[PDB]
Amino acid sequence: SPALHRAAAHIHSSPGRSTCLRQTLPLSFVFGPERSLTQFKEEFRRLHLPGHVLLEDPDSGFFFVAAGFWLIVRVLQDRVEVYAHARSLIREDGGPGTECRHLQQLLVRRVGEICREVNQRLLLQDLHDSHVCNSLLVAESEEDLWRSGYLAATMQFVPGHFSCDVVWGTVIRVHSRLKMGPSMGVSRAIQALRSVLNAFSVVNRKNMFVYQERATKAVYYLRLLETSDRHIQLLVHGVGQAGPEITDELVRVLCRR
Repeated sequence: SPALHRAAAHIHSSPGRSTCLRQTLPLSFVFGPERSLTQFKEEFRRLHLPGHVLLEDPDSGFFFVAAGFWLIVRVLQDRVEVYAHARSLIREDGGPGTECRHLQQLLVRRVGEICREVNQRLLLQDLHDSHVCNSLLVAESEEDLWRSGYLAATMQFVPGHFSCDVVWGTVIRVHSRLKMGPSMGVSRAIQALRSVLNAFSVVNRKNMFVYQERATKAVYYLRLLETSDRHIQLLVHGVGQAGPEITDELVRVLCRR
């Protein structure tokens, strides 16, 4: 720990050195470190890179990279500092220069991904607790707009930053009795889905279902669009690949319906 502190002090005291590359990636904090300090510690102790082992010193909390050149990441309340030291950080002709550049790019990408994952997890937790879908979790459509501290993230991040891609998709051809439901030009599949899953329907997000997994603890969202022949075309957007809880149970329920 004293050696790591001395190395960090030496790196920070020599800006612009060709043998050092220091970058800072601020995260999109929402509730500050009150609910993120444990999350920040977990990310520091878990988020790593292939080809190396990240060891966190219990004395100071600084993370060091070991083979499985020095690279350290500081875990503060609201600031992240990366200190890199090498014999030659600009020698790309077989030296560690190109490797250091690639490592810095990968670290920046990982920091962005970690911030996005933290935002998505916060949005999912808020949706589970309050049954409300935030603007960051899903872009407000025209229909959603017509049907309608933590402000730091909203003021610093545009909508869609915490949005999650469609984890899975499904296409089922509706029968000849579901071309148009009670509404003219609109199938009854939406009405059937609403009747089936009103217990997990988002008030602020129409045709959206949020339900945390019993084991995987994955609360994803559903988007069933009338794509033509008013068939069924649904996309389940979650943090990751959902398990059997949402893979086939919903499909079987809709089939029975």
